[PDB]
Amino acid sequence: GCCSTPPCAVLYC
Repeated sequence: GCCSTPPCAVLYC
């Protein structure tokens, strides 16, 4: 998931 990963969670997940 792109939510549980900091680099992508900066976007908005």
